[PDB]
Amino acid sequence: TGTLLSFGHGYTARVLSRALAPQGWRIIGTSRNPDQMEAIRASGAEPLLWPGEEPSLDGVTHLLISTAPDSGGDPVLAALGDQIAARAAQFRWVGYLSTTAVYGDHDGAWVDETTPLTPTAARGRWRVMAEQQWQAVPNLPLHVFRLAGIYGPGRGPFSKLGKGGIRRIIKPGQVFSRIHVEDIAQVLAASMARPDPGAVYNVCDDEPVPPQDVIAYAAELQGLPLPPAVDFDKADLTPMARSFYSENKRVRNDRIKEELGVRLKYPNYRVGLEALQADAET
Repeated sequence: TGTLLSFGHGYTARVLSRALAPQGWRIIGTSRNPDQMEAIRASGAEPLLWPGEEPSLDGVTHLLISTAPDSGGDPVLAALGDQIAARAAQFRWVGYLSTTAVYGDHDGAWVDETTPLTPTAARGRWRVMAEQQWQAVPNLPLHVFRLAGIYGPGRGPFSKLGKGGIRRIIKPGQVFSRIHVEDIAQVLAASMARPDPGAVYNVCDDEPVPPQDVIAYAAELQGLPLPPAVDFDKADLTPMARSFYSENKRVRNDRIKEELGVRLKYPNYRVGLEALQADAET
């Protein structure tokens, strides 16, 4: 096993830690929110408050980064880049969690890890910045994971039902990529097991899906009426909300399967949603 330091130990990293801790791993998780120390501890990690005191890198074998970038790029590298670079050779594995927003708009065409990066908004550009900063660190066993839209226990659509104020936004041709948090955990674990310094992996399921179909299926499962639909160009969305419907692509997930040996527990939103509703595994 080893010792993993997890910056911004949140929703995703906690599922990984709950799986690793029983296997003998030592996990250290940071948060900038003092009210999250409890949740981090419960996930099997030693809680650290950061910003604050500098987290120690002594005895750390694995690094995981869940921290979102800002206009300057990656906050972890901004505060600790010098130290991490100097200790590059002591790590066996470093994972940076990125997103699929790096690809930008492809009018629904398929993209893979070799596709050029052309983000169309600030968040996507900041992600590209962050990736590039990490990839520049000499001799770091870096792995980049471009995560699709995350869902899972506590982050599902069934809480969203029954209280009105829900609408299905219809943008013609629009699909979104999704990934179940358990499958992210699988990928991270698999990559830890088969390190490949410099590798980039798309982490998404098998079925790009119109967002309105997910909402519809959740309602169907719950025996509730199909929420009303509104045309995208009539929905009066805030700039942020609108920005999510300004890029359309389909993302290949072959690399995690063929290189890492991962087999998705939830290949699509329908099997994921059925399991979530039951609070079950299947």
